[PDB]
Amino acid sequence: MNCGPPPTLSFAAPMDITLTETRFKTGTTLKYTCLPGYVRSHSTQTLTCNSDGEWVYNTFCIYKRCRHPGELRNGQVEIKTDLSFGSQIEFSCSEGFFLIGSTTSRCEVQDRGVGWSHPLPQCEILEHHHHHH
Repeated sequence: MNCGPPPTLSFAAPMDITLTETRFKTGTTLKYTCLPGYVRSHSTQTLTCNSDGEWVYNTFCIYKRCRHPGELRNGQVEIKTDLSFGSQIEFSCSEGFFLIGSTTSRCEVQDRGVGWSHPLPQCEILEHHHHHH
């Protein structure tokens, strides 16, 4: 008695287990990894044949990024992690300006859909200038 060929997990992806097999019986256990974008949810990552007719398991890794704060006028938001919950993103005010507001920005989550705390800061010109006599 097998659980049937392992389905497709949109909330993960194969990591090993030579797919040269067809059955795995109960008690068996796969690997599976979590694509780039999942956050606070790490607690497991295995598919075991249960006594239901398929593979049971937890929702390890949960995809929930934060909407891009947008373009930093007179600046360059330090983005890279696609804004995955549980991250900090700095900023950078161009030459004739400096950073003010919060050089850091943490990715938070509220209810269900992630909830930014603060976006772009404030880029204001310095107190020194030589473009005019």
